[PDB]
Amino acid sequence: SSERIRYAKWMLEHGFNIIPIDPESKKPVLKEWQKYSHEMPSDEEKQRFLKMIEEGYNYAIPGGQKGMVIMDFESKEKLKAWIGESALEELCRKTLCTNTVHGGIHIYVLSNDIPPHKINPLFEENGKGIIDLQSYNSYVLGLGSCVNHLHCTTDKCPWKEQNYTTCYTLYNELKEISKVDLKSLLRFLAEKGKRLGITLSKTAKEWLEG
Ligand SMILES: [Mn+2]
Ligand SMILES: [Zn+2]
Ligand SMILES: [Zn+2]
Repeated sequence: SSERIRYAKWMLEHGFNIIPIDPESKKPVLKEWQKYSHEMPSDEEKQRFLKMIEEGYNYAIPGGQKGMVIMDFESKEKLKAWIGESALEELCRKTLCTNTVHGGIHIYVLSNDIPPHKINPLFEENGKGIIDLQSYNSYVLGLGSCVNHLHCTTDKCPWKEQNYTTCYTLYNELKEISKVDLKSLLRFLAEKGKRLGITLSKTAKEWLEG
């Protein structure tokens, strides 16, 4: 059928919880969706959630689940120039990467080490963050979800007020979310970025440096 339901079913298939997004509020159908970073949904909530998504609701994936966290980069092209095409391909070869509706890229990973606390932005370029880590108490829109930008009027908006719809798509190939040595990955981003003026944030270094 649609890619939206295929991928929603795919995340479930792999033991990850998803939550439908209300088309109007643009927020999860349930106020306390955070509980899904730690438990499933009953078989009479899952069914309900899948019908809504089939009907056309977008859906989100709570972070933190089974050590799963999403590295949320504001710009794919920026990341390509930062760590290089080879490194980006390598990463999106071992784990799941998706294109966001605003031109960014989500790299999903499994990490024993999850910042016990919220630490963002991880990296900054011009006193402005360029990547956030989505873990417990946050979520990302999943593959197949689409957003019409007609109602976006701020600056975080590339498609400000445009009658234009984009969707979360695969960077390249579908891959199971896999393990990565997170601190090592962040060390890598740091070494690649200092020559480009891309640096670790304050809290970020603190955590990293232990
Ligand atoms: Mn984001
Ligand atoms: Zn938009
Ligand atoms: Zn599989």
